Amino acid sequence: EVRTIKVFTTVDNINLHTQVVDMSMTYGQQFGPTYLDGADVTKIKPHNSHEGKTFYVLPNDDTLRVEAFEYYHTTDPSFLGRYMSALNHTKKWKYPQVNGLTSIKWADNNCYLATALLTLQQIELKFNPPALQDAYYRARAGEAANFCALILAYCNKTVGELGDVRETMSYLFQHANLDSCKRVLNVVCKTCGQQQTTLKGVEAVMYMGTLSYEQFKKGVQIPCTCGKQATKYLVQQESPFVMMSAPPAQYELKHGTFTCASEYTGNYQCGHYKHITSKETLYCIDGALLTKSSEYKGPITDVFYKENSYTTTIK
Ligand SMILES: [Zn+2]
Repeated sequence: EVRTIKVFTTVDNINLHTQVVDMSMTYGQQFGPTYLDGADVTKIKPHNSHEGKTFYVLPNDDTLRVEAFEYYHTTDPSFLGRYMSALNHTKKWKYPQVNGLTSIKWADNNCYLATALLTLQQIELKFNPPALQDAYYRARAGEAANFCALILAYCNKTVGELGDVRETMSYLFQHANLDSCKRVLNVVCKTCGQQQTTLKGVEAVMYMGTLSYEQFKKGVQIPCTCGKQATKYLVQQESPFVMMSAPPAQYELKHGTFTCASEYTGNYQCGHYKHITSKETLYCIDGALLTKSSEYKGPITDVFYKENSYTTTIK
């Protein structure tokens, strides 16, 4: 018009698209929903200080659609808006270093995110979407705002919502390279005989029902269709870690027998997670808080163990 500035739009913050905007019009009148480092500027008109800056927009043509899928590995139409909305909050959280790991100072029911982030830094895992690769690298260095906002977006959780650690890891593992992970199980009924099953990928590293990896190797009792109880035991395992999960229950963690774990106090509606890690002693990381002990007992819901290759001796 009488008057313009130059700005750049983007969906990945790497590839930029030159634009000239009229300063008498809102960004939304010109681009649609528009964001400046997480802040929604759809209803704002351009300012002088905006010249030369980068704005996120939604994918609304073939070029941006391809750029967004290549970077994020999703075509959910609401993804970028949910990422930007979370980022406006996570960029204000604090990310203290606790016993050498990036944690999160408690805010907005984010305890489940803190213990997931602490867990990731203790297990061997590589992400596939460039967005997660780039953000996780930054989080390890201590600037985890983009990583947490992406976790929230991928998991369809909003800031303030209470999440579940097992479900959060399941979403993150879907976006990780676990192709070389393999699990063989055997289920034995005294009436119906035995049945072997093989699992791959995410399903090879996650089990729901018991926290103890040793008990899983000895055998755990599960329902059979004939009405009896059958025994399920681990036959073979190829993976760099395993995750055992169960509904929260009093459980004793022994120094040196596990990598890390999550503890949950509360009920179906509200609660609080803490993280326990086994190093030179047992450390309990609770957001920005840190305590130590030689023994630990509490309502544990997930335990992670190191692994490489295991073969049963059970015949
Ligand atoms: Zn049976």
